[PDB]
Amino acid sequence: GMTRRIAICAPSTPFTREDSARVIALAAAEFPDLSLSFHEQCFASEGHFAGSDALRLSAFLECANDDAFEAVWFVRGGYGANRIAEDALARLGRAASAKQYLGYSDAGTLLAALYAHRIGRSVHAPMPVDIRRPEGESAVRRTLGWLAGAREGLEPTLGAPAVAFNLMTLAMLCGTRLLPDLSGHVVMIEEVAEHHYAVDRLLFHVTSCLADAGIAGLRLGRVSDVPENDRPFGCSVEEMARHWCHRAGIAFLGTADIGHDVDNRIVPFG
Amino acid sequence: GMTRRIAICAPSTPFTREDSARVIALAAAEFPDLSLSFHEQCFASEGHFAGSDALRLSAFLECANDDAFEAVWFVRGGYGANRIAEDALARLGRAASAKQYLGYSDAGTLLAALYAHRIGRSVHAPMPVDIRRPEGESAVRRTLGWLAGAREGLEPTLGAPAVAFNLMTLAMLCGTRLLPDLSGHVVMIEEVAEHHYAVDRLLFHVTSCLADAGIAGLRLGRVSDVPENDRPFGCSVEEMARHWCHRAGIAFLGTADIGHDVDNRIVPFG
Repeated sequence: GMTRRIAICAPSTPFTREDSARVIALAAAEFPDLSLSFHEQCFASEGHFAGSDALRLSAFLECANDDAFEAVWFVRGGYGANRIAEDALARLGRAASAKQYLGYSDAGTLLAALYAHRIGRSVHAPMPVDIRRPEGESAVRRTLGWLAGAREGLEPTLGAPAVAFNLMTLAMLCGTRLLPDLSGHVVMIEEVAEHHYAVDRLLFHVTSCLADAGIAGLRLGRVSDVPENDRPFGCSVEEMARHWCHRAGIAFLGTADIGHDVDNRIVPFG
Repeated sequence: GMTRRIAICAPSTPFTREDSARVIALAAAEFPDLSLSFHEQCFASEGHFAGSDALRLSAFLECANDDAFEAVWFVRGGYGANRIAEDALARLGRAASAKQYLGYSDAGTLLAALYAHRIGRSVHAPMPVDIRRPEGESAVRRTLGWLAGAREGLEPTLGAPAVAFNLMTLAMLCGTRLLPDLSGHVVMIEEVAEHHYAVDRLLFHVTSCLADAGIAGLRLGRVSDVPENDRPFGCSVEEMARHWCHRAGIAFLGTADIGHDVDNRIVPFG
């Protein structure tokens, strides 16, 4: 019976109304104490982005600073949250520390920035856009269950503090003021739609950058939708990760149950 | 009269013998005092790479360490030099410092590494692979002329020390021990075959990483072969560069006559 209100916004790329209706219906049926509020800005489009940087920033702060909501759930995680994150940090109020923030992929930019300042709770979790996947209700109900108080969706190695990032997003965040101090943390990674040489390039960069950071180690989640018409790279993605972790002196801790897929598990930062 | 001997190797991706014959033929007709030697490794093939990491590294060192050559010219610049650059450094002999090293794109990895350690001279310049372009002789002829002693191929703003990098290569090198101290340098960038959102991501990362480096400023070269079927991004590459430079307090100095094209000018590092 205890109710909970969740705000949804589009820090980068846009959603559609019919798909939000689907998410609302699922929650109504399966999590009747949750209440979802999709900000109108979820549905704005200027092409790539869900409105201008000013509009995306504005909608995020409206959600984040409204104490009517216990969570902000990022609707979609295409490129672009880096254009609001720094400005957002300067304008977050007290309400914003009493919230949790949930999503994955580029939205990880916001997860990182909030965690770097200990604002609320940052949580890697499936997003409303996952409703579009085959069996995507399974992903969306994982996050809704989490918001309703269930813990079954936690990534099973959890129980060393953890962060989870999309590999490209982490590479972008390295060397910036948006990355938290990852010393003593397990860093879990996943990737989608990148060539094997691009995954190698990213691993080289991220492992090089984190070599001196004192992390607990790296876990490799799922690397998927790899283009299929390339010449053989010469080794597997796990071989690449182990190779670069060895060179950097970073412990390879094994795998993680995260990815751009409906089985993506929940990882609260820290 | 005086003969100048140039060794050519393939630090990442391979070349073909027919195309190498075309380069030699052009040099024979126009620069009779140049002597080109293509290492056999240029034509090795292990899927993506011009042979194994060990083979590529051995051929690079054979060229660099050989007294018979005044220069090492990188044959092509697809991904992979990062897998030989660090290991090469500890094995470079006395002769390696008496040479020029010339290439662009991924070969910039080696240009960076050698320049970071003041080994010889690093030069951004057209590569033998440019012969495959329409009017490709004009690119290759620029480098040959430079090797023969001409200076007309110099990028027209040169006369502050400069570097020139592929943007993705530079982004990859940020935070790694391979990047030179770029304090007081003009940094020229170019890019090929990246989405507009990808160029934005790279520019955010590079400017964020160089913000505290005290660079003299950035120059924007050509960004080309951009995917045509994306949604409107919302600003031009010049607007992206100016935006991120302003955020980082980096001087936007103007344009540079560099790019993945036959008009690509020569930029000696320093």
